[PDB]
Amino acid sequence: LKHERFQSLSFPHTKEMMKIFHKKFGLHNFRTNQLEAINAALLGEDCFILMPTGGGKSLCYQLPACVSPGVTVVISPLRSLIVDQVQKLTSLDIPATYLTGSEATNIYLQLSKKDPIIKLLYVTPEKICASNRLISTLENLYERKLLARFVIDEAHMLRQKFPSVPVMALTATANPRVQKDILTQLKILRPQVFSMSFNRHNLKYYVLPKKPKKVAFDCLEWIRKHHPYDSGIIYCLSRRECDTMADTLQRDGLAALAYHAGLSDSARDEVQQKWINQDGCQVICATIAFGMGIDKPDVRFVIHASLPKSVEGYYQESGRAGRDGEISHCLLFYTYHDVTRLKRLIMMEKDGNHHTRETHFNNLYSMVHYCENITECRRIQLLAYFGENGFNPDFCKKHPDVSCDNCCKKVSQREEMVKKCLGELTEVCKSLGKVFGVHYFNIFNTVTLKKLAESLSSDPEVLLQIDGVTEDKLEKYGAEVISVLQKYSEWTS
Ligand SMILES: Nc1ncnc2c1ncn2[C@@H]1O[C@H](COP(=O)(O)OP(=O)(O)O)[C@@H](O)[C@H]1O
Ligand SMILES: [Ca+2]
Ligand SMILES: [Ca+2]
Ligand SMILES: [Mg+2]
Ligand SMILES: [Mg+2]
Ligand SMILES: [Zn+2]
Repeated sequence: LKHERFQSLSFPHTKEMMKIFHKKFGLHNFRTNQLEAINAALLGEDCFILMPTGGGKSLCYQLPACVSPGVTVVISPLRSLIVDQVQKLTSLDIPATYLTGSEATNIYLQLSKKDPIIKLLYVTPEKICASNRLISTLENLYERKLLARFVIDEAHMLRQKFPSVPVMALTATANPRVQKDILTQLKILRPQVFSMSFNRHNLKYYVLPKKPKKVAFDCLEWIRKHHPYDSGIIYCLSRRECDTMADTLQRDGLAALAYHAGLSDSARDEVQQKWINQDGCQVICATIAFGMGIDKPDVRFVIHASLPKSVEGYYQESGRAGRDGEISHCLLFYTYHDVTRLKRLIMMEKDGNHHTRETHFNNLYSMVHYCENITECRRIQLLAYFGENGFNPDFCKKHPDVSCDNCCKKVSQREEMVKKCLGELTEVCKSLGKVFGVHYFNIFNTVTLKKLAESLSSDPEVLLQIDGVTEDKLEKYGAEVISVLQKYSEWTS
């Protein structure tokens, strides 16, 4: 009943909320739970949002941040999230900045002005639990009624100084024990809880037989056939496996780079920037901690070249594929020889007891159960592991384009022009990204670029009807994008 009122478009804030949604974000339709969480936030409620990767958590706090006077402070332990969101917001001409760790002094000075201007201020938990200058800046905003909200983006002491400021916590963790632990911490606030299925609608799950001395050649062949020009990740069990996987792909002309703790800080920074920008690196061959630290929205494939340690690890590692919502593939190469490799690592782990080993073995038991279960829908298997009941077993049958492997068991001239145009528009976004200091997908994302190419239009009134196209973006990037589209005028209709 409280949640049905959160579906209303008749609040005092609705007109401004919808104006900013359409004109500043360039959007047209809300996704599951977005309108409800946004309305609860603008009504002053504390919120807890449980939403999988790709669901659209960012808009849940960024759109209320734009509507409200003053500053929304966003706490996040993920540096990749902070950099991505500040680039995204800056590209949209939404004032935003971060404090993670002289440049801080300029931010504190701007926040103290009559008009702080900054709408979203991103900070790390370490920065907000140590910087006394940040605390007094927040005190100054609070006294002028310009401290709008505290957000924790990926929620996996401060309420005493600012008790009237609402809190919004968001998480993509499917672990129900972690979800309940976060809710326990927020319980005194009596937050509105918005939950939904953790099913990743756009991911295709596969489990393939692994040849222990030939998996690199199978990766190379699959990538050339399905995603020759798209980014991907190959997760490996060890640093040496990363290096041999990258070596093998490099010897065959595929731009692959190993990404792990063995690299120097200089080499890590170079591999990260080449892969994020599609600049001389198509695939990163990574250990789990390293692959989970980079936030690219258009990862078209995640391949697990060896067995993951747990289903929770598998879901969260494969799950970062396709944050843009476009179809992506999640291939797990399975051999029981990798179970033995993992058991040896478990037995040799330093400071390990029968309990830590038992925990690791129990995690391995469930991962192998998924690999050996060749009948039940893989979407159902993943959600059953996390205790999510009520998932439609017919999902893969209803959407065969994203069917898991267990449920599985012509080009026109105008479309050729659409593909050529899309290629030129992506190249334009890469050159614009260098000029504006953002990654190409923060000039225009995958879906916006795909729809711009499909239109083949150079009319701003048509282009402004596409999701993600905004008047502020056409003022900054429009001459370049429209110059490309103009060349396709014979094919528009
Ligand atoms: N209502 C919407 N309509 C269209 N695109 C949207 C909408 N909400 C979010 N998006 C886009 O979907 C993508 C994924 O959103 P994001 O906030 O990164 O998801 P999450 O943080 O939940 O993984 C982004 O490119 C974002 O701009
Ligand atoms: Ca958004
Ligand atoms: Ca289920
Ligand atoms: Mg996010
Ligand atoms: Mg409350
Ligand atoms: Zn299925």
